[PDB]
Amino acid sequence: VEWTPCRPGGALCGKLAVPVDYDRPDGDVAALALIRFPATGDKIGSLVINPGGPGESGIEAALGVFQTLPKRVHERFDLVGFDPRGVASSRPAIWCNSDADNDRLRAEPQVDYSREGVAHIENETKQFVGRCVDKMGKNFLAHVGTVNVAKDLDAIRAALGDDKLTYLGYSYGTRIGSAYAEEFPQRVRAMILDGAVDPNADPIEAELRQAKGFQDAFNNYAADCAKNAGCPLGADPAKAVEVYHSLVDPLVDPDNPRISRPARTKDPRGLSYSDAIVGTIMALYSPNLWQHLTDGLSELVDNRGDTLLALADMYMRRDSHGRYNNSGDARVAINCVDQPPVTDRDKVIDEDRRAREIAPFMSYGKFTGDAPLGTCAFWPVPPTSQPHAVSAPGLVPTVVVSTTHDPAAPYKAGVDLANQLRGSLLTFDGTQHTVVFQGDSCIDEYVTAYLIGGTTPPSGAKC
Repeated sequence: VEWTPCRPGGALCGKLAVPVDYDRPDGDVAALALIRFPATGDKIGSLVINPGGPGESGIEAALGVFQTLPKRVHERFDLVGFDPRGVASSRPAIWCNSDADNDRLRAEPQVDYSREGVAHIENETKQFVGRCVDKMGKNFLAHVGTVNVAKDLDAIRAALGDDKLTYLGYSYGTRIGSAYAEEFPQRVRAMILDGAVDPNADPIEAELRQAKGFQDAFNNYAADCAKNAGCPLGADPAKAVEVYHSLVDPLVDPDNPRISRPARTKDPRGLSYSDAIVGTIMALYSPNLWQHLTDGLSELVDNRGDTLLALADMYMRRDSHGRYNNSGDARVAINCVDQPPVTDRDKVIDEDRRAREIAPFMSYGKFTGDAPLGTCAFWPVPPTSQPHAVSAPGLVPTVVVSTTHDPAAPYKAGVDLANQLRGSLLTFDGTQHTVVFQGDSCIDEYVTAYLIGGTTPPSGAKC
């Protein structure tokens, strides 16, 4: 990789060629984008980070992480972000939906699970898959999966001149981590895994624990808001779910679930039911966003929807010109090859029955007896990984950071990953998804000590 300056730091940029298919070593080729912020002091190596998703840009994440990086880390490490194969600035980039395709889905309330509703959703799904194949070809899609990003990560390690990898992964970046740990355990100098994915989980039970996580975060958000003057969910947090629904339900036509009655916004779209749910979910990733959820709900009281719409736009990555980045398309293409899809209708139907009970804030109306299959049930290329316990006996001690009321990656999944990896579990008491290098000096101190001196937190460490 030959480096060159960028388009906000002392940043350098470059690309790295990797083979699309590691079994056809000089067939089709992909170019991974990389960003590098040079160390200011005595350089141990490169700190490579990944923000998760999947589909989220590691380059953009390095730019954010740069501002909140502790001084000692910035001294001792080159901070490095990369865009995984198929993501953001990497070529070729996964593209399925036009900007108009995405807007058209988001205008639908998406709550009709009658047989006609399910059939409509599954038709939309088939057309999406068709568009992915038409724009990407089956070969590239076959190989965007995590098992191949781990291989790219080793090529990135070498390209950067590091003997052993120093790695921080958030969320899905955790799955990149444990996959790299299994294929290249002798190249791991150090590894922090914040907001963990347990690679051994059943797909459906993990989704239901995730639904429970968001419902618990909602409960926490509502209890907090209940102490505050003018709470749009009312002063009784046991009635918050009902009050929430009195606010979002009218966004759907009560006699015909397929008809949206969007809340008025200054934007021409207005706020559909589905965007109201998505904006709420976005807000529950962090208490930093609870003020916005409160504003957006206050707006709904007046039949207005601007803040919830901007919250959903943040989640979907739609900028102010109506253009989407590719994170949405990429997320799906990657998830669909990372494990066997659930194709059994009865399991999907029963998952829906339970989720309505576990997370009623997310659920509209009553169980109908039907539910749609996920996009992955229709994917034309097969899974290139499968659930299993992480086994990497020779691996250096690692740190798994896990937040007690993390909605997206529940506490217990971090515990289980730490067990499998036989590394240290660092606990953060809070209701947010991830926490490393995001303000908290106690967490950042443990992580700094581990990154430089190799020192792990003691058993039962809390922050």
